[PDB]
Amino acid sequence: QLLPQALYLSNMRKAVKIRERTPEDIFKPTNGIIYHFKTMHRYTLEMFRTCQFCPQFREIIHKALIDRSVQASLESQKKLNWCREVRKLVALKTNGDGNCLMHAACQYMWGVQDTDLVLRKALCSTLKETDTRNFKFRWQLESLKSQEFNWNDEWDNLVKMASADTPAARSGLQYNSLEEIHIFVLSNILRRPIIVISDKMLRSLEPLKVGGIYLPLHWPAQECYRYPIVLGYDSQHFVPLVTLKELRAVPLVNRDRGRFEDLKVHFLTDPENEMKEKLLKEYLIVMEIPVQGWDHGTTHLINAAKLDEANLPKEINLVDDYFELVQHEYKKWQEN
Repeated sequence: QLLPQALYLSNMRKAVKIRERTPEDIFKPTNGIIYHFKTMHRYTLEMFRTCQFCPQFREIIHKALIDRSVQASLESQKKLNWCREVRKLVALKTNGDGNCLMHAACQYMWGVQDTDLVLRKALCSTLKETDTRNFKFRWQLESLKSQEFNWNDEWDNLVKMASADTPAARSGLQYNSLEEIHIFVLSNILRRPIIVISDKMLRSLEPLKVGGIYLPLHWPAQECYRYPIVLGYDSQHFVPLVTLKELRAVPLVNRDRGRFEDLKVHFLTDPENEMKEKLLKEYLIVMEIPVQGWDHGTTHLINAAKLDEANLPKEINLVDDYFELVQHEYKKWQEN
């Protein structure tokens, strides 16, 4: 098996080009507003035609690049790829070092991970230097709409969890674990919605609300990028759920307990709950679709958010270089 375990490996010279172009494409004003990207936040990756090759060989391409443990688990619980009316989303392999939130979000749109930690360091130097009043208010809203048990002190704790350097090594892990309020900020910095596709099946073992839409609510509307970053969270792990290149969209509903349930939208005040439908479309490109309903025979109508088109130029797109790699390796596959 001569196929690399990841995408960015295929051309590490291009991967490094990307890494180098990443903090360059980050805009930095200094007047109390959060940091963000210039152009690269608009990028988006899309996995390639894997069904074009022979099945003896598709396995080789799959097992290397796709997180079969998480793709299975999400699929197996009617949360991944459940809608026959829409294209398939595949989970890519991220380094699960407690910075895999970022490894995924960068993977979703560059092909590289957060290996130089520009994003992690972005998040870390955001919380600190910029005004974070809006962000705290939201966080201490979800927080006492849950738990019930000192919230003033727990904030400075969340930012040092977002430390650039190694914390107390959890399981010998590299970096400290991230959570819901972190995903909100990263949406804002990227000025781009994030949709997490979370595990719902935890029944036997001796209770999180991570999944859902994360919107750039610190930032105003359609001026932002209104095409989602889609991520999968299964165990303790983030994978980019990258679409490919039906029409492309992600469902805004959940097939659970025999009902179409809306996806949670995070950190929302009472006024924004009434805008919630109108808060999307402004921030996504919502479009109704006759999905097959609860069998018997009733096309049930629900909404979904169309995804973005693969727009990385071959100057900074890695998948295209992988694709060449698998082609030549298949060309030998047909020699013998």
